[PDB]
Amino acid sequence: HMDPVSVWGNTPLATVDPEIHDLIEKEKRRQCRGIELIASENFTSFAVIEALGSALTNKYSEGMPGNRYYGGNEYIDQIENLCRSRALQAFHLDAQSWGVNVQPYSGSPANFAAYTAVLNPHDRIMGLDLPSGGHLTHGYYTSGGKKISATSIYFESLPYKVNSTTGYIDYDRLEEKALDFRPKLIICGGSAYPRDWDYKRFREVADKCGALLLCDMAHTSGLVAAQEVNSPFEYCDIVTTTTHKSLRGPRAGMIFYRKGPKPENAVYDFEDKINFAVFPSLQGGPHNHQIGALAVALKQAASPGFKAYAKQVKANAVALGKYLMGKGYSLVTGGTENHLVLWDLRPLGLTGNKVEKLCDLCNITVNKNAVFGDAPGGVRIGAPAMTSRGLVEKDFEQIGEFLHRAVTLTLEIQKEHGKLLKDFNKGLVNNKAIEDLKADVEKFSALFDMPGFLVSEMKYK
Amino acid sequence: SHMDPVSVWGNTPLATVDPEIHDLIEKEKRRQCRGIELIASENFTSFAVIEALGSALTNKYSEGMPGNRYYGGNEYIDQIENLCRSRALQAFHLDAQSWGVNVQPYSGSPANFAAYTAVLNPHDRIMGLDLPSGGHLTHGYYTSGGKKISATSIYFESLPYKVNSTTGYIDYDRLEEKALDFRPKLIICGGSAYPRDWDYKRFREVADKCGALLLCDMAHTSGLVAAQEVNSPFEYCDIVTTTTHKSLRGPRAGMIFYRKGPKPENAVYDFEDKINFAVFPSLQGGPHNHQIGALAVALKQAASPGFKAYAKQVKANAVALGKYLMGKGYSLVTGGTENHLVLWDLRPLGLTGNKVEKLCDLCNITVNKNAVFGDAPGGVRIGAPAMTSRGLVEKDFEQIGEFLHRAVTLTLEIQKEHGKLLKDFNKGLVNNKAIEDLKADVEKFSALFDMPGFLVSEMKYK
Amino acid sequence: HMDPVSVWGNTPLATVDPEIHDLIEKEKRRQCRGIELIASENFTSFAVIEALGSALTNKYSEGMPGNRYYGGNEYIDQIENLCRSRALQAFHLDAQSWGVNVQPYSGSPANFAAYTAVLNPHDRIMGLDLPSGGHLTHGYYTSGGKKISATSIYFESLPYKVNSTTGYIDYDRLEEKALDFRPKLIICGGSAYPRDWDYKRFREVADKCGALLLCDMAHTSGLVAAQEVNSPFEYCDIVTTTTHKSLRGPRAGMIFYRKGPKPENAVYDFEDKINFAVFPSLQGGPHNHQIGALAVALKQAASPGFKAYAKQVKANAVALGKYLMGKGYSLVTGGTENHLVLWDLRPLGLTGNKVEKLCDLCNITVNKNAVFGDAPGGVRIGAPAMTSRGLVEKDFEQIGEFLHRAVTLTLEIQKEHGKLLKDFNKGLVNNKAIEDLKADVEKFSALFDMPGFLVSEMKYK
Amino acid sequence: SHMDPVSVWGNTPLATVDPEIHDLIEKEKRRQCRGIELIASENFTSFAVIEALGSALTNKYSEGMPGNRYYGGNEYIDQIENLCRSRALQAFHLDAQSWGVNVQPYSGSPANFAAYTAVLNPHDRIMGLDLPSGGHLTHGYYTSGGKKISATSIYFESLPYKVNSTTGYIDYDRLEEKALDFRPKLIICGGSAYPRDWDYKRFREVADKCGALLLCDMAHTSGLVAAQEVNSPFEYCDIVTTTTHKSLRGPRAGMIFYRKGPKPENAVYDFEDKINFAVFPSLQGGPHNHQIGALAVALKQAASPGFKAYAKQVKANAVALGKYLMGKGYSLVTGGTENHLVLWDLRPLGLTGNKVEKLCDLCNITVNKNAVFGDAPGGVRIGAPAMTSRGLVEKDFEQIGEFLHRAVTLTLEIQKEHGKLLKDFNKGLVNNKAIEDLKADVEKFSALFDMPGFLVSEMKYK
Repeated sequence: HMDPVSVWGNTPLATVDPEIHDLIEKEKRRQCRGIELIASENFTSFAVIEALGSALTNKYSEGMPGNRYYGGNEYIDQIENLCRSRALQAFHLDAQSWGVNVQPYSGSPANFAAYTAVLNPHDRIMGLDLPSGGHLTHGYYTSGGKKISATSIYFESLPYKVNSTTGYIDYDRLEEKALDFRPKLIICGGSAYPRDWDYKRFREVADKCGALLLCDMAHTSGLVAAQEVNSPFEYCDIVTTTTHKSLRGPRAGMIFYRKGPKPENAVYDFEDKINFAVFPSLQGGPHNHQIGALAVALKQAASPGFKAYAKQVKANAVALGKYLMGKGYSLVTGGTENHLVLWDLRPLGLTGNKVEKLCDLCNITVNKNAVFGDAPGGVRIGAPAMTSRGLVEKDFEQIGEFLHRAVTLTLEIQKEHGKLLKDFNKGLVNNKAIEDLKADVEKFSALFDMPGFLVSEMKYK
Repeated sequence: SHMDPVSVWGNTPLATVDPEIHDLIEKEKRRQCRGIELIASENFTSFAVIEALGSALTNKYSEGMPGNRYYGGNEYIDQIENLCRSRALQAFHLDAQSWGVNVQPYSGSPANFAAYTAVLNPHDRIMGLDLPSGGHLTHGYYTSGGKKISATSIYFESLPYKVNSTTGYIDYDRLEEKALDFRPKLIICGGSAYPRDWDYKRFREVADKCGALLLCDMAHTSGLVAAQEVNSPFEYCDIVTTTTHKSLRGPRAGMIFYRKGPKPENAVYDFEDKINFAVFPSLQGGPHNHQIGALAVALKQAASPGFKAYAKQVKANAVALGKYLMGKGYSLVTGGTENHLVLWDLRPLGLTGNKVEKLCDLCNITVNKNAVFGDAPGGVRIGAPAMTSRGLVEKDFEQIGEFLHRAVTLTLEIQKEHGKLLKDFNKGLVNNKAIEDLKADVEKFSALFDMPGFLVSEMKYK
Repeated sequence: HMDPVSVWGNTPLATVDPEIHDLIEKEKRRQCRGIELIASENFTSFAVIEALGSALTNKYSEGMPGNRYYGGNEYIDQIENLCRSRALQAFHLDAQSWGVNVQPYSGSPANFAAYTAVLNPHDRIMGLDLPSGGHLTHGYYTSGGKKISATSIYFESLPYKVNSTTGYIDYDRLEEKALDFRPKLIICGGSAYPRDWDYKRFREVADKCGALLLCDMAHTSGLVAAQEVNSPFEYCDIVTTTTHKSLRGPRAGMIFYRKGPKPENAVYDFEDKINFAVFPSLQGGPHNHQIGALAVALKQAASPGFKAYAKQVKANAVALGKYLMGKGYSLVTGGTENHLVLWDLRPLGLTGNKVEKLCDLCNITVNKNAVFGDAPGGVRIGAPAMTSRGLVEKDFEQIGEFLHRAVTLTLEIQKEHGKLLKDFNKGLVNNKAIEDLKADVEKFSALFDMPGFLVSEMKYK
Repeated sequence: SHMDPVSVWGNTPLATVDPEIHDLIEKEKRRQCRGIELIASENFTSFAVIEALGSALTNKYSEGMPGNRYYGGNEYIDQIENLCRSRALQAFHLDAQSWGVNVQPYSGSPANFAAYTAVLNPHDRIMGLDLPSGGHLTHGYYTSGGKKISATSIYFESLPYKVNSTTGYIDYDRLEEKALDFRPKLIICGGSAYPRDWDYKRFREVADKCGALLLCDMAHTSGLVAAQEVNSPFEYCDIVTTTTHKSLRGPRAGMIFYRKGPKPENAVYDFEDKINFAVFPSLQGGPHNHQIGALAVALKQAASPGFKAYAKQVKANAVALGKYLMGKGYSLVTGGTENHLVLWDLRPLGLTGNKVEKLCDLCNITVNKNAVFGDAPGGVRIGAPAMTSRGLVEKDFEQIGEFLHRAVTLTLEIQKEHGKLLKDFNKGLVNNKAIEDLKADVEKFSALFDMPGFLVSEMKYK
């Protein structure tokens, strides 16, 4: 006999699957009882979560609004059309000049779909080098020639780099490399670059060598929506993005593309190629709950409160970096123009691994990161998540104080036990000074609110 | 200006933050329970799955996998993913020493493409079931004009195999002959609109004869596989991929199963590391951890005795439906079904699937037009999973058969009165009292059954 | 001190390099003291040899007439232009409808240059299967998927086959495969097919699936020039050829291509692509001595004597095959329409290797060859070379008698020593019956003239 | 009709069978000895080479190689090819245990492409000397507009390296940097218009640093390499390819040298089988055995003491020529030469190579325009091999320098009188008594020297 629908299908998670329910409750507590400084993370709204967890997951709607493969899409079409128009509005795009596809499962599929749309297999691509702050999906191969990224497997990638002494993108070397290599596509945007991007200069390079210009704005898209950084839309042909980082939405991807007349009576040709690449070439039915949740996030992204948030994210990153530099610490480029700071630890004789591990033991989550394109010598620290919990400059200065204490302990351990990781680990065991800072972190962390769920009804307090 | 308080933007419910979207979801909830949903690639998943899907797990970015993450804070995500992996093996009765699984694919299409990336080089040869024969886009597709449509046919070299044009069964002899000529590195089995079970043993003999890897995409039947109601692809295939929302009744997600341990030179399987590396770092970023959580929930449900009875009932409902249709004189491809769907050939009626799909759509009966016998699409594909999840049994699917009978009867009457051109046919859809009577009988029939995933008593629109 | 020009540069070979001179003299004797039945071999004229061995080898002339990269080409241009116009005339082509490039080093580079001209890497190609009588450059991969031919390495090949019971090309299976595989290019022509080609049917297939149609006529080009077989030019877009087989010229290649209006006011687009593929994409400076020698061969190919020769080649192959069949032997397709016969030995319980080896010991040169597309079960026998020495039907009937004797001995050895090759070899050692037939072969062979050199002044007699 | 007797079509000499072609060859023979031939990729080979080239060896089709032929009758072809191979190793002082060679490439361009096919997969990365910097098409070439011109850039992925734009020497630091960025699987050295020796040791350090194979195309200097007059590529390269008709003075043919034996894991080199298989069956058919015979002859000549003195003289002549030009105020790229050629930069004169090439061509002085400093071509390339083969020594090349001096002096005068547009420049070439006087002085100078390959006393046209 089948289970009644009420038994299997309407009973809440806490009863159907206590194991998973309990783990989710623990992850909820982890998220609000520490200091989350991963620049690729945020805390989204309950409203987004409610649309994400909804009956929209049940609808399979291959195709797009007005050109579907089956019926019953009267409401899924409206949700997607709303999501698309809200996406153009969030980034201040004229609909006759820009279109957007909101079906990519995530930012990385969005990139590969864009490539598939406008390139043939083995076409040449250039993107920011991983040690310089770029992303895997912009191309990555090892010194041994092992192709790591699919972008480097199915296309021919060549990375460009930051200047090794200033940490800024070396635009002259960019242009020289693009004239030698002749990429069909240049990617800009990155994961760990602490400055704004000169899209105008990327456009001059792309025109000089004949390339398409794509910006992957996954990391700064929220700042782009609030017009707090340079807009890639002013100079790029295509803009891709993940939607959960500084944009504060669900996990999802978008591809924006130029429409209308080119600046021969020529018109852009991207719309149909982009749509076709997403479906039917790469994806099946879109994840409609993601599209609903995204539409919610894009409306929230259009509000004066979100512009104030993006402003605060920048101000918090600046205040944290100033606090660190005021303690003698070295930031790559000596500051920031966006949501993150990149902390160079080689002046301290430390590696990013050591600091990341010790911070993680105090519930301060950062990530080790390569520096000046040259074990990784730094850590990357992001302001979006904690700003979303309402922290302002004074709070980030206190975060800077916790980081200051954390690196001081990391140096105390390295001096007492050794410079090799095997040595360093010896000092983490039952370290009373780590325990103290972990307590101070948790106390501080628990003084702020938390979007996405009510701290008052969580299982673990 | 100042920042919104967290309570305002971050804790306020959807109905207040975004009434527009809230209202559209409420309307979609009503649409899902006011009609008869017969799309074979759709199901209604559980509220428990949905609760895990809509959770703070969305906030955690955990590039890598348990034990080899790129950053910390992963203590609970690792446990959830490990549980998802172990429950995936349990649900399909797999020995952890012989099988591994990766649960990070965003969906079934990325699961396929990551599997290809793992075991093939660009332009390696692939064979899969032809689309007119019931196959899927991600198994390879190019048009008679030579346009490469599927990315699988863009980055690899595909060649389809077909069903026998008279019996509708997979032509295993032509499959073997094509494979020996083309020499694929990878043969794919599994499909979208095939109404019979698969002879994996025979696929394995072909693969071994031509030196190919053998992958099954069980997206459509994976629920029936978990319940051991259809043949197991795992008995013969190197790799098995799946989507998790169709007959498996889970969230939107994908998995890749791969063999491990000794090959039956003392050589052992080499899939595990290649598969994992292809999913990440090669193709994806951080996994969608809320999907992994929701999938872990669905996989525990799929291991329950109730789910096994559900799978039996899906098959029984599809059989009882096909038998009711053939009792009315209708033609099914292969004359029946061994799985969750029936493929109805309308060409003997002088109809196209489009016309039947449109009139059904107007009575809130959702089917999809579909090519038949590999040869405008001349059929409709009808699936049993979703309505079986609302508790319908054989008698209910016979009444569904009667609604389909009435629907196609009206379709013929319209075609006869107005003509075969769609412009003509449309005329018979306007103020049609017999469509209204069917629409009403459908909605009344539909409202007799429960609905998983949300509470009907709380719906905005009843 | 440098050698005087007279010493190193004008002294004849016999004095500069006695080793090589002596070996060439031995090869000359080998060529006229046996029976040469390799269908891919001929004996060219002394006139061709004189142009081949000439000061034309010294001129490097990259480009083509009227569009060269350096000076001094006043006479090389005239030679090449003459070679091209003589090539169109030899095959009865209108210059407004056909062009030809005569720079390919050989037939195989001619094929790859044609492919490069009209295909992109990994485009699909179909050609006659090697076991069915096709050529390596039409595509070849092993059962294990090892890509053997460059055509199968840089493009995607799929072979079509002869009917396994009739030995004729299976045109229905050809069309079905072309509709499944959708090649961009279909190749016709082959190495060991004993019948004419239905180019009209290949054209219907290519049109139905949208492919270009190329004929590689290397083997029958001489018969094509004499209009003794079907002309590929009537239905193919491109025709390639080697120039030394039945055409009786030097070692070289040619690519013919359609010009002018298509049968949208559309015109063919092959000329510039073909020329560019040959140079600068693939070759350097052409081998001008080859082009001079080829022009000589093409004039000879246009003469009534050459038409009589091509007629005689066919009549000799027919007479030889009739003689063999009259002894109970089995030919694939039961006869021939061209220069060769394909002898099926499986009815005798023999392999082609065994017969080839024993014939080679009697100075009868054939080659083992696969049969009905299914160790190779047959031998391929060609009439061009011995016909060029003036042999007619009665002489080829006597060749058939020598072959009859040779296979009889091969069966006597297989019966006395065993069916395995290790066994069979035991019977070749100091076999008096082989010795006798070798003497009869040589006596017969030495009764006929020899083009290319004067038998009367050769070193070895 | 009947067949022509063998005596008529087959034994009659060319002058009777084809008077047209016979006459054109006689005219080309005269052209070759009535002027000054300064094309660096041309030579005059020996009558012995020509005798072997024009022989019955053309008739033998011998697919495969000695010891592994596809059919019989190969007893003497095998011996000739083995001798050609052993003499190829002897001429370049190679130990048969450390080096093998394949002598079947139809020419140097097929030798290169077969080598690539042997050691690379389609689309593997290759680096070679940029064409404006003195490189060759087969080392990779694509235009600023992105059009892939060389097949090497069509089937593989190429990236050129360049000379230093101010010194004209290979920029080894940028080479290393580009190689570490691009990560080629194959780095090519050797070139067409580079006037200095190559630092193979440095190429080897770069190759080792980036994990590349290292191939030298010594087509231009192979004669000087045989005579140990320039650096040996064999000391540092995995593979060495060459054409055989330039400084080596042989027939038109190609060879591929490859390392064998232990790598300096007890691993050994793996090139031999791959190279052979790439030449045949992969890319070519039967070898051109008359070329192999003629090449065996040239390789015995290249091992003679006279050939070593010839190579010394080529270098001395090119030096004496460049010194004479620079003494007249002219500019050479790098200020001199270490090999067989000089690269004359005409941009300081306000001239293009085209104008100088055309006026020289009108005085029966054959040079070729050529790009310079990697930046209309602003130079001419002048080679010493061919005229050195006619016995010219330093004094003769100084007189050639004087003819070039007079030629470019006239070129400037024409440009000054008529203008810089080629339409203008052409006007000064008509009934020019000073061009005639130079043409006459050139032909008179030219007729003082012998000519290899044929007898001047037998020429149709004296």
